Amino acid sequence: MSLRHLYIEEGRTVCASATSRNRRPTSESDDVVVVEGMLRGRPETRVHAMFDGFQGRHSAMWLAQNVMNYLNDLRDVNEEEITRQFERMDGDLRAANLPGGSSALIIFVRYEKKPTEARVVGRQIVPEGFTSVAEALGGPLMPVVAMNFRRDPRAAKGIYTIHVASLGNSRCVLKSGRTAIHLSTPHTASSHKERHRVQAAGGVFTTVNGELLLGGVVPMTRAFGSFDFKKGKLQQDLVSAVPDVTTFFAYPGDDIVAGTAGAFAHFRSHAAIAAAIALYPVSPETVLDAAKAMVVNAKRRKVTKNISTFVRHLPESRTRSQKMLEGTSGENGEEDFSIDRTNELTQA
Amino acid sequence: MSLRHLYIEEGRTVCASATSRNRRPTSESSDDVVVVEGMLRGRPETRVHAMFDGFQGRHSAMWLAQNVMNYLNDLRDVNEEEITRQFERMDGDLRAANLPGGSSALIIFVRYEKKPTEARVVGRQIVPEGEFTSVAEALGGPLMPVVAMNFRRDPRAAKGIYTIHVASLGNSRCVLKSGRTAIHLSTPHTASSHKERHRVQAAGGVFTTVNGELLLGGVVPMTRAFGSFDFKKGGQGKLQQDLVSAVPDVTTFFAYPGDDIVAGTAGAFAHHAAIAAAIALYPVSPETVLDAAKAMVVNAKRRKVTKNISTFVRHLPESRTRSQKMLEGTSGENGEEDFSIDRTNELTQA
Amino acid sequence: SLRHLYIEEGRTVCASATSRNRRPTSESSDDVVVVEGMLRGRPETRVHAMFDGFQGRHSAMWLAQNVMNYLNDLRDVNEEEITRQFERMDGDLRAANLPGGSSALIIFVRYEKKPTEARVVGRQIVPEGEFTSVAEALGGPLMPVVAMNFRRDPRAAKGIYTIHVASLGNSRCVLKSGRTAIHLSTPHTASSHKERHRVQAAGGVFTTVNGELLLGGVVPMTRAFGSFDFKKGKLQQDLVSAVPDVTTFFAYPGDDIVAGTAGAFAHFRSHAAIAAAIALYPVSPETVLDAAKAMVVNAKRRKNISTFVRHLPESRTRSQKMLEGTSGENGEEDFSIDRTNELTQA
Amino acid sequence: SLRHLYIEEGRTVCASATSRNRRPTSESSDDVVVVEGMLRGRPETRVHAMFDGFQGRHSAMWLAQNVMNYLNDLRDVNEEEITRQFERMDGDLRAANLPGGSSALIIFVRYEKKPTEARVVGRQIVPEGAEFTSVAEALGGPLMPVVAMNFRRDPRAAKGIYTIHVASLGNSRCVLKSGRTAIHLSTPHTASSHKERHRVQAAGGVFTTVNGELLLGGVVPMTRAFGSFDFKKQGKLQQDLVSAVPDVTTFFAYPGDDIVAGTAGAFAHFRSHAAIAAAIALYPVSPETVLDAAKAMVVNAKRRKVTKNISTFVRHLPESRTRSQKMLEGTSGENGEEDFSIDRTNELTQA
Repeated sequence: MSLRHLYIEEGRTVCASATSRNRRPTSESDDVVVVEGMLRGRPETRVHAMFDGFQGRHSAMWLAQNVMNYLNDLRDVNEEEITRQFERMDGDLRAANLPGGSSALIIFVRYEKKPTEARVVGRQIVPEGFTSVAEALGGPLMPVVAMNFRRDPRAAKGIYTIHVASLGNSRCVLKSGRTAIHLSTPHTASSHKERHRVQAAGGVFTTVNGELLLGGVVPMTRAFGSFDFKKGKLQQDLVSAVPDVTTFFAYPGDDIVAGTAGAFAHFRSHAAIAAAIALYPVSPETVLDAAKAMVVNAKRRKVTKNISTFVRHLPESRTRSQKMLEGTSGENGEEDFSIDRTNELTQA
Repeated sequence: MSLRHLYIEEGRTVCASATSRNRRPTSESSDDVVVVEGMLRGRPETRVHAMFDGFQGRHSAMWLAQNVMNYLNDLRDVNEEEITRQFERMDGDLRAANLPGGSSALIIFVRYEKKPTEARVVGRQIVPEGEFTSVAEALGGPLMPVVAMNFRRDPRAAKGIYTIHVASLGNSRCVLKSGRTAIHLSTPHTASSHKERHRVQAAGGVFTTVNGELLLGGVVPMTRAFGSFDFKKGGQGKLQQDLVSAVPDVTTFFAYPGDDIVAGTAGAFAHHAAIAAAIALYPVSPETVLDAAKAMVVNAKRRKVTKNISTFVRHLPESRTRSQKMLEGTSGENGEEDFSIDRTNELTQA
Repeated sequence: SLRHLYIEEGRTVCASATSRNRRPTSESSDDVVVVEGMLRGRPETRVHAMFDGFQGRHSAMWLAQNVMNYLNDLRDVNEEEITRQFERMDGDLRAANLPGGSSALIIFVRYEKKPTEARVVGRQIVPEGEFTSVAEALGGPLMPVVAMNFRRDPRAAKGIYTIHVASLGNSRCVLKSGRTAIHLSTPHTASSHKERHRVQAAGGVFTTVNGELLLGGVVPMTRAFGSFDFKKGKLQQDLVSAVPDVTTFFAYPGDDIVAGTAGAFAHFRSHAAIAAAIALYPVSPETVLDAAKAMVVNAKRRKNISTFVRHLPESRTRSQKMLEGTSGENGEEDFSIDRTNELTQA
Repeated sequence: SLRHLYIEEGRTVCASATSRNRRPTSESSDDVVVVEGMLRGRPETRVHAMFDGFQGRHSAMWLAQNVMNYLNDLRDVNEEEITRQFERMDGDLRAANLPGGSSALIIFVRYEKKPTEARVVGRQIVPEGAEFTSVAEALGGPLMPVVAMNFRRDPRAAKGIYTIHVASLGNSRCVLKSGRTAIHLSTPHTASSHKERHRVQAAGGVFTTVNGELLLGGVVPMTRAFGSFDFKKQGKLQQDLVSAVPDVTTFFAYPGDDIVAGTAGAFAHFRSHAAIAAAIALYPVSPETVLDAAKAMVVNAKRRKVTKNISTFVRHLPESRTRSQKMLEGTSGENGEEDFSIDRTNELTQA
């Protein structure tokens, strides 16, 4: 419910912006969130990442702790470069020798004052000679349209390109108008594709104390830890660390809402998740309230599996204001710096 | 009274330690700010603690606390001249920002010295090389001889010692608590000093009774401080000498593991044997430091004091530590550090 | 030959006192060598390695001065674990973008004061768990795999030296035993049908270029660090592989290990002639330096040369000694159960 | 001059990387020299040492490779602390059972951007706790007064000064160059020293001529050294005839100044100790002609008659720091260049 204490980490953010590199995380001191990070690369991009770790919170903590040092090595923000760093991160994790176990979600957000066409399916961008996230979950198949933003009115004030890198079950939704849409697909034992990929490589699933586990240990078919299920004695990776990259464009006024599996558990239908996200308000001055709400009523339906939420309202223009607040009742981080108003929240 | 809410800032401290430099001021959000602890690039075994009691506004004070570490990094070494060189620099720039002048300052340099060198000493205070008078003598106390100390032949210095440098400029106080003995670390720059009183008046200054209180120029409740430029060697009255000095009083002292540094704004007092007695009798300890600080604020309010209250307390450990911890909470405004050879704590209440 | 030399002496005495050292030797060219490195916690192990740079030595220098941190992270010194680290070094090489790439040869020598039993074919050990011997791979005859018990075998009385060879490229490693010599590694280039079929099968295409068969008409190796332009970095498959060819052999005291860059073994070119020459070169525990240097001068057979020779001692030790000198640049190690030497062409 | 030299560059980068190092030069033959070293926890403070051994290199060689061990034990760099370590060393050396024989000269050089003040006798810094005499007057020079020097209000070196500590024990010499000026930093421990000859002779020891010149007890070439235990407090010598208590002096130098040192052989043939100062005064106030500077001293001492062995050292106190690192051990004869940050030193030996 209502909050009672807060501090102003503000000064910390001011010095960061000025140096061109920063990474603000928020762990509750199993999941760890990096509310917002900045790459030495592009001053126009902001990374937001989530790490839900199984069996420990050690691998997730490691992940969120070194990620910006790896992403800082991308030479361009695209699928293969993203995927390169991922396998590189997994590799070093195995060298960190920690009790394996962690999913991952990295959201890349870039603002383009003057965007130029690209090939699009609905709101998603097709990069190369493809199936939509929408076609994945139900959703009717559909036609790619050559989209020219140059002459698009809604792109009058620029647009926000979004790269979503997901390995696991953390979810990401784009909210726009009175509609909501998934930006990534869960890598669970639910999906028939993943389930089939695993079993077709010689992987066996088994119900263990109430839920499906790969080899009776991994609660995912795709994740960062569990090297006991990656090659090395297996011939193939049963649990993949290959981040499947997704790209979406967004207009000013839309919002990015993301969270760990916990934040989205207990919804009769995956359709009901979008309907519930498309229902909530979440205005610029209520981003945080929104982030916190998500946790609050996520505990009303009952699951205290870990819970982490994140909200970001996309701005019409830049604000030279700056503000970063941390508060408590679960932990809440608010960041209001130059073209983003964001916040995450996590209960115990 | 009792604490209700508190947040754990451990991540922020873990990161700072890794960077080799940090600041962290406790601010009540009225007139004072506290740099509970900060690191200097280079100085690995040194910590810093500062206190700023704002006069007619929190402006100058907040300015000082915001830049204090920016000047301390330009120290080639922690000296009396080197620190006084920085004071001038700060006071100089404070005027550049021309805010409503007004701020007392109490800065504490503490370094861990495993195997310190010999030094001429007047019971705990260290006499500089190359004309000495001690905080003790000054506060009109029995005057002792300077005696050469050999830490090689001293069992109390077996597990190292902490060297303390204090730069006082104002009425803030710093005491050293060693078992059931307690000692002052500086002289409050007030009209109660016959040394300060002489200086101001000789330079032409005029103290005068205003609203029951005696103020320099009937404005400044101190003979030393940052800002208050109408009495500095500033310009309009083309004063030929600082009536109010920005020249800090720097003193050195050594402590043993187990000792506690006790510090607070002039408001934390309204007793000086009393001050000493009280501190010498308080139950400071590793897992009590925070309480120790809170109690000090409580004790004074209880002692019916209306001025600003800010208290700081650090318990000097025997062995260096490995864990880390930082909490910020409310009942008043508290923040505590638990890193390495450091166990810090501070408090403030409007 | 021999005009001036130092005593990095103390330098090697304390690094030895910490269980971790990594002294390299480079020209003052393109290749660089870690004449000897020690990994933390493996007192009876020693690493030697050399890196041949292709198109600018920036990439090889990286590797030689980073290789140890990586090795210090391997759980056990075996095929899987070693390849494990190659995959990683390759990756961190990318993020530190340098042109070209490098060939690599790493040698791990471990002293077994008390051998046991291992399945071998000649001096080569077959890993516990389809073996193709190096000798057979080079043109030598197929030989039965046979169980060997070092337990009471006299040759192994004073103990044995187990050797792991990680090879990526065309650098060569050989074991000299008396007037005989065998190969511990084998290059994997385009001249290899098998290696060639790997590339083509993955969609890579070789094409002759100015008298030279090049992968994609750019790189000359099929395995090396770098050349990411042909790495999986649409390249959905690695064309140039960083995955090393690892092999194990065992040596008895008295025999020597001899390694060198492609330049060192350039114009003999009869897998057999290279071996004969080495078999024929005399090497006492007092001439390793002469050796290493000789190998470089003998290269004055119309040619970038770098050599490494090491004489495995019968005894447990003698003491500290590390000399560096010039005519060509040389580095010389002498501690515990080790007598090392390295040399390079200016 | 130089025919074959060689870059030890990388070693000094790694060494500077970590906090300490010590680079002795030796060979070509009883003396050893620590061209440069860095006590841990002590930036902008470098060391330079020289060990000239009598009939045997073992006593010198133990010192040159064990001194930085003791030096890192100094709780501060001053007389009391420097003298105490000499004690331990001479003590531990006795247990090494080496063929006694070696003089010593140690130079500590610290730079302070902002010097404060000291009581000074024309360049020499008088220590706190005053009957001060020392170098200049002791070498029979014009008496100069003790002044209260305030570096804070001194024009020269508004960019700092270099504090020099010399721990001399034996017949080696160390001089400070400044412009066209030459100045001694130590007094040799020989029979020529009225004080030394006096101390020894009042202690019971006797000088007597053996094969040419006179030696303490008929064996020692100097009155102070590290070995020669037969003359250290079995006769109940309750007084050290051959002391191992060094003569510690302190001086400051302005940037642009140079420090020059050498074994007794380097300065071997001069009609006077003034002749030496004169000569060294001729030498290039080396901006970076340092290496040749040292070299010349070798050749020249070889130009005058060479008797014992010869070793030289030169350091130039730069106006500014530097990021360029370079170390070159080379052989025209044996020599090594040292260039790093505020440092620029040169080593040299032959025999």
